[PDB]
Amino acid sequence: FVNQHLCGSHLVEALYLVCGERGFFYTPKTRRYPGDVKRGIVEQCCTSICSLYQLENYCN
Repeated sequence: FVNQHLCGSHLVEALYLVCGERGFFYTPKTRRYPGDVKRGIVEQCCTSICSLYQLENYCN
């Protein structure tokens, strides 16, 4: 039984496994340019373990 922070390659793998259905758009705030080597969502789980309930909210 292990529980690493949802980040890096594991985070993307976790999103597809947690969302299950393949019809979710996963559209975030975008903030004009959604790049510039930054995300915010990853940092939140990188520093602390994110709860399953919050991941479900992002997967609308």
